[PDB]
Amino acid sequence: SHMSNKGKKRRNRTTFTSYQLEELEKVFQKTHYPDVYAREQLAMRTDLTEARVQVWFQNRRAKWRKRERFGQMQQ
Repeated sequence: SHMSNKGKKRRNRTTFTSYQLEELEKVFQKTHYPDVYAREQLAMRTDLTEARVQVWFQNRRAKWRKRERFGQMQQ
């Protein structure tokens, strides 16, 4: 991430929707690592493929890596 993502996407604003981000976050907060079977179960429920489950969790854990400890409302 260094002055990246300059390719302006006209195809769809948000790749995900409200219900998809519900299911994705619920799996993420119970376990930051979904196994091969948990990938498939999450995929059929969210209407996404395993490839889209890869992109979400790898990007999401990247932000999660920076332990900030900024305040009492989620460190």
